[PDB]
Parts: sequence; C-alpha cells; structure tokens
Amino acid sequence: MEQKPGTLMVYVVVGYNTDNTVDVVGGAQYAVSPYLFLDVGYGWNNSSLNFLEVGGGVSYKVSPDLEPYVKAGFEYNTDNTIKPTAGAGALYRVSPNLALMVEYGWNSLQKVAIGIAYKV
Repeated sequence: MEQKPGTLMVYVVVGYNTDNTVDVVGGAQYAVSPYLFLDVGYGWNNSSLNFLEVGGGVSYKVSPDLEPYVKAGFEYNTDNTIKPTAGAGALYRVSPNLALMVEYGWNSLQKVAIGIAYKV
C-alpha cells in the first residue's frame, strides 16, 4: 500500500546515540506523493547542541498496521556545522490518530530513536 499524499504527521522522538548522548527531536513528516515524503524537525542533544533537520525519504505501507520508511537529510547544528544523517524505521499504527515510531539512524555515529507520530 501507498501513502495518502497530503498526509501531515507531527512526531516526537527520543534518540539514544552510540556516543552516549541523547536527542529529543520534534518535527513533521509530510507525504508529497504515494511513496516520497519531506521531513523537518527541531532537535536538542543533551550535550548542549540544537539542530535544524531537513530531509526526506521513501515510505510505503506493508499493512494497515505497519509503515516502513527510509530517510536521509541534514542536521544544521548550532555549532555552525552541517552533517548528513540517514534513517531507517517504521510507524506502527495504534489508532486512527496515533502511531508508535521506531527508527535506527546513522550520522560512524549510530542512534536508536523511539517516539510517537500524531496524524493531523
């Protein structure tokens, strides 16, 4: 199955990086086509480092319960640094309004992030 183009979802996730830092990221994923989506988000890392994240990827629905996705983008850090990031995750629908979000991502720095995705 496909995405519904125009679907807007606000998400909030907590990510645990391999360097023993922790991110909290709030943002949105907007499906622009049946399989592509844009991703924007503002994140905070517990090493005192805010970043603006912009990117996107591919996503489809295996079932009404599972929606895998792969994504890549860039994190515009508050150290005036720009770093590339990619992710691989899925959304597990738990209500018509809500979904559980899990994502494995890499930046030689890897992270696991869990959170929720609210469909607006």
